[PDB]
Amino acid sequence: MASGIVQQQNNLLRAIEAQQHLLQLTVWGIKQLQARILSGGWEEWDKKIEEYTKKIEELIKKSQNQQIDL
Amino acid sequence: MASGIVQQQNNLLRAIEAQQHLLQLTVWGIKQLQARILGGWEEWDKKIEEYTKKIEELIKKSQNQQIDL
Amino acid sequence: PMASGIVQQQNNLLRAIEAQQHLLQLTVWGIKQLQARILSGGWEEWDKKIEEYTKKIEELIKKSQNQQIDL
Repeated sequence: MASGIVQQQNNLLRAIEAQQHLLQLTVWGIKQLQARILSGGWEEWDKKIEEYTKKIEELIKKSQNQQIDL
Repeated sequence: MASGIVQQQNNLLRAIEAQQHLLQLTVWGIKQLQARILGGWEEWDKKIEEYTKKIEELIKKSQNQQIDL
Repeated sequence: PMASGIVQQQNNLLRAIEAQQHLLQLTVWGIKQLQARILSGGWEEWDKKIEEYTKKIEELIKKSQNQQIDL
């Protein structure tokens, strides 16, 4: 039971990690399309993207560190 | 250590919350680019809202139960 | 801290991840639709990598489902 729960936590984190890598790709796609515009809130959007990207990366790192905190 | 397992459940949830914020930022980005146009987009709005409502419900459920732990 | 409580919540986290995955696939649809308007380069490789990780997380989701049943 205890090992199964831990194993499930490990599985969930990996799904989250894979979700994030999948998020990184979607962000690239939007920024690539936005770069075509030569002629509106993107500068604030850019900062929020950087904001939550870092926050997620820390939470993933924190989750990884928790695996050895027993 | 069952003090870490509760903590790890909290960590995953927070990561999920933050990834939901990032997802919503991507939705805004798509809608911005889409607004520069002029099928699908009306239905796309409906399904974006639908699953956003579904995620927000599951997060609330997970948050409350995180406290019961 | 009942073990059934953690297991219960792990089910929700999994359901949340599954729902967020469906939301993400809806965003991929939106991007590809806008990208299709380009007639002028990363996008062929972008498709390959969206494809690669979509399958990868789906494996992890399926693996999480079968673990959830073993709990």
